[PDB]
Amino acid sequence: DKIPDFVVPGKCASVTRNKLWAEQTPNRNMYAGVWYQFALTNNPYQLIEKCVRNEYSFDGEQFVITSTGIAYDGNLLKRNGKLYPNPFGEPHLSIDYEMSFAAPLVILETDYSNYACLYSCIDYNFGYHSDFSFIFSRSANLADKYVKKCEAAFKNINVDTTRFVKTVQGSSCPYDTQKTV
Amino acid sequence: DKIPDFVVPGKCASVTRNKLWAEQTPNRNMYAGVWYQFALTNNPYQLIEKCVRNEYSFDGEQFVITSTGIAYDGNLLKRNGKLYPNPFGEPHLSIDYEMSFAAPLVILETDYSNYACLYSCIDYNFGYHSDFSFIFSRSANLADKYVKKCEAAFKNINVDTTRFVKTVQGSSCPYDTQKTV
Ligand code: NA
Ligand code: NA
Ligand code: NA
Repeated sequence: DKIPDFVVPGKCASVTRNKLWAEQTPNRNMYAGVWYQFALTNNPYQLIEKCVRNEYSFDGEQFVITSTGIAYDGNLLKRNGKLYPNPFGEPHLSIDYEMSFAAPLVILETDYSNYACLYSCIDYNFGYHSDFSFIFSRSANLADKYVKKCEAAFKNINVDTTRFVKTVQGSSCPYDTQKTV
Repeated sequence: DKIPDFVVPGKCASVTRNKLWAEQTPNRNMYAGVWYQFALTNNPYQLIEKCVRNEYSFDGEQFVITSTGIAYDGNLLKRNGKLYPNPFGEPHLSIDYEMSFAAPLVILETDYSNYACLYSCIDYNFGYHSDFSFIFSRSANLADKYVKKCEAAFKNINVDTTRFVKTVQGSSCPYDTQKTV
């Protein structure tokens, strides 16, 4: 196997989900709003290549999401998504998008006002797993102080942080147009 | 570049899904039952290797599912699942399991009493798709005339049917203990 670097030996790491869920739930509300995708690990499901801007609305229990940016063809693209508690009572969320599936999503760490470090992990039946990570920011850019928080977080459950690829963001993005869909 | 049989170049074939909710929809409502996995194509997610027995019960708009059988480690395993309409209102279903994800799913064909042919496909952004196919029976056995039905249905959407592997079923299975969970 020369590929891919999102399939990884062993089973999905233990991340102390109950603890995160206990800490994050009373603040769930401050997770609402706009998050920009600062960086992610290799992801075969992402259709929005650049200017990735995620609009989160909260209904008191689940989130609805509008994701926008420029697709791989250079065109504007909008994808609807949802973020809600596991439908089986596990201490984590499901993130679900159209023309896609639903995956576990854990927030390893967030301050709500600057950054969030996201983790999705799926176990196979042959003793491997594949995971998918994200660094979210409230700005088109993220301070080194915060990038360093997610780095430690991802090192802490042995996600290889060299796997992160920076997302195009900043003044060249049509955020203003993205807002209107 | 050793490539799994279930990762295939190209996009997910188009099934007219709207046509499948017309055909493959029963005269009268089926509220409860059990199917046995007769055969499937290679699947890295399926944790139950042998004796796969799928009991469903209907509530509201989702089938509650209990999957049991023998795991790859030789031990009995039970898995809880849910089946509901795609939440973004795509003309297909989500099949969702505890400790895994929710995948899209279509019933390619069935007669409600003998067999059912099921299909799940998803598109990747790097020019591949993964699909996963199932033949179900209401008993361990299945007449070859129904197997031929599923084969044609799968061949008709360009699934190499030489990918199917028969699942161990029969009196060697501890169905009874499986029933107790
Ligand atoms: Na990845
Ligand atoms: Na923001
Ligand atoms: Na009902």
